[PDB]
Amino acid sequence: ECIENYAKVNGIYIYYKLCKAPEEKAKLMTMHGGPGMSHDYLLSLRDMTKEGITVLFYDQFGCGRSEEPDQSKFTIDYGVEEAEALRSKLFGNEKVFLMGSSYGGALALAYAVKYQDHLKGLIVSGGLSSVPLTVKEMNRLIDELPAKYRDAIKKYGSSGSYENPEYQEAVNYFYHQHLLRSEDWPPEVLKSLEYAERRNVYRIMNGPNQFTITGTIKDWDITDKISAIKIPTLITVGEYDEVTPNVARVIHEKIAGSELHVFRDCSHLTMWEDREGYNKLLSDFILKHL
Ligand SMILES: CC(C)C[C@H](N)C(=O)O
Repeated sequence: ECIENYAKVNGIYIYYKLCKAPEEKAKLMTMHGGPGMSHDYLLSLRDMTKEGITVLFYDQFGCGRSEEPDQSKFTIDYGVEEAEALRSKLFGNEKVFLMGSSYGGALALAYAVKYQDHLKGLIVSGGLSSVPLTVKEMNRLIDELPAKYRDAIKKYGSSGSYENPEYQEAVNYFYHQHLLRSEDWPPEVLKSLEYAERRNVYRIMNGPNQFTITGTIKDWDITDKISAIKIPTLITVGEYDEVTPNVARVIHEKIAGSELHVFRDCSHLTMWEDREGYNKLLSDFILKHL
């Protein structure tokens, strides 16, 4: 199996899981989303170790098994310096590939903008360069929901009654439509969702749920900076993704030479809805840019 341990980054203990591939061809670092979830739901990407790709997983600050820094450090900027400090501490000067999912994709983009010189490639899945845009698109999806659920979200969401049964029902319907399409949710996914509700990062940085971003990153938007990224980039997004293909398009437009793939019949957690297809696509991309 993989090796698990604690890395002293910026003064705090960060949990990481390094799954080395037999005949290593390259290293892939991963950034889970939320913000405030855990690496757990990205474990399906371990399959790539069979493709000669070593995958590094880690729980970001205040997430999962990792320690929580001062609240003042709950920022994407800190997350970027944490990722770099971890890369440097584990791989030194070796250049690696960086993959990010949702908020992790935003974190990956922020990282690339400042440290692309340390990367060989970039992969963004269900990621975003703009929170406001993501919010606007998610609101559109909410208006496409059945009246019942649409009114429940607006009514209780405006009164801050996220605990309400009717609201919970609307959230569930939305998730099975744009988060993880009607299937059989794996333990890895449930663990990440629970970790988010238990720690404090999600509530402070993100908000109550997936489609309600009232946290501290609500105005975050680096769409005007990502265009500086000049490294091979793979952008993936689900057809029914809660972070719409429109949002993905905005990233694709700014990154020259980047590739955009829209997974049909898939949503946000594409690495579980089409595990084989997802892992194949990423490994294909990685192996062509050594
Ligand atoms: C709403 C966005 C932050 C996306 C999603 N909550 C995630 O980062 O997993």
